[PDB]
Amino acid sequence: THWFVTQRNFYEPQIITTDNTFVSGDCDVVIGIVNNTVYDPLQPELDS
Amino acid sequence: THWFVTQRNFYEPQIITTDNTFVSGDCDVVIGIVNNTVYDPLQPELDS
Ligand SMILES: *[C@@H]1O[C@H](CO)[C@@H](O[C@@H]2O[C@H](CO)[C@@H](O)[C@H](O)[C@H]2NC(C)=O)[C@H](O)[C@H]1NC(C)=O
Ligand SMILES: *[C@@H]1O[C@H](CO)[C@@H](O[C@@H]2O[C@H](CO)[C@@H](O)[C@H](O)[C@H]2NC(C)=O)[C@H](O)[C@H]1NC(C)=O
Ligand SMILES: *[C@@H]1O[C@H](CO)[C@@H](O)[C@H](O)[C@H]1NC(C)=O
Repeated sequence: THWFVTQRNFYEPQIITTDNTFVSGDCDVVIGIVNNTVYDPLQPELDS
Repeated sequence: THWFVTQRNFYEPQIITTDNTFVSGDCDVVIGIVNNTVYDPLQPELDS
């Protein structure tokens, strides 16, 4: 149901965050791309 | 005109940002240092 990022030698899922991913390009030129949400922890801090 | 940071084996320029850099010392003990401006995306996030 959810998506996580983990290492390739031990199972240790983490929730997707901007600190864990690297952004580049557009959503057209990648085969097999899947859609989900990339979170941002700074928004609650800014709103508070 | 502009200064970028890129990898060594494939030309892919990224905009100079405080996330890509690392701070140490002052501007007197490095030969060939160059004046420029290091941007910061935190200010628009915390202001706008
Ligand atoms: C993104 O998720 C959606 C929903 O599953 C997929 O469907 C398309 O999404 C884009 C933008 O998210 C829309 O512009 C299209 O109209 C959607 N097509 C539909 C609903 O048939 C999409 O495949 C996912 N991936 C991308 C890259 O959009
Ligand atoms: C470019 O960098 C040099 C050295 O970092 C600057 O030279 C110094 O500038 C300060 C004030 O900006 C002065 O107080 C010093 O006397 C200057 N020293 C020398 C040896 O010139 C220079 O001003 C910088 N230029 C710009 C446009 O920022
Ligand atoms: C390269 O050599 C020139 C000599 O004309 C000098 O002015 C310049 O500072 C040198 N650049 C570096 C990075 O040392």
